[PDB]
Amino acid sequence: MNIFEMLRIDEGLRLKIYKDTEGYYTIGIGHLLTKSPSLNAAKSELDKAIGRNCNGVITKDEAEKLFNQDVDAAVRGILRNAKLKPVYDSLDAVRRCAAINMVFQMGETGVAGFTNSLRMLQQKRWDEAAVNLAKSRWYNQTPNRAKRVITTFRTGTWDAYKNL
Repeated sequence: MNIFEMLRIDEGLRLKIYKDTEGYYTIGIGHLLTKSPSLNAAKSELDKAIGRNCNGVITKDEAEKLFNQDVDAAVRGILRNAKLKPVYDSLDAVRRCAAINMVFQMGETGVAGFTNSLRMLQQKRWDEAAVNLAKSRWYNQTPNRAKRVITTFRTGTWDAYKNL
């Protein structure tokens, strides 16, 4: 397992515009297009992102390219953020994937707000971090995915993704 396989499991792959768990227009492997309720706005963002007139549909190669861009952006968001970078740098490789997953789902600013969880992660207090991470809208709204990401932080293993 690696971060691409992990997020591919958590986000799926859809080649036509869909709504994500929050009702926002999305495509591919969890690529958010817009929070606007307008499908036309989402189609415009799609064409801008892909560089052609897509009419709401993309290829698997195009989805994978967006996904590469989005993972890269999540990692860069972590490295540029003064709250996130030291915690990330402190982690092992498996737990770094859990961090990237959170930033991919909720964005850099959102994750940087998890102040107490971040401290517990930096201190390697894994069970405490796991309990704190679950005290969140994130966990309550997407509990199966949050449970997988939290188990990954708790254990430093891929056990939550191995059954799938």
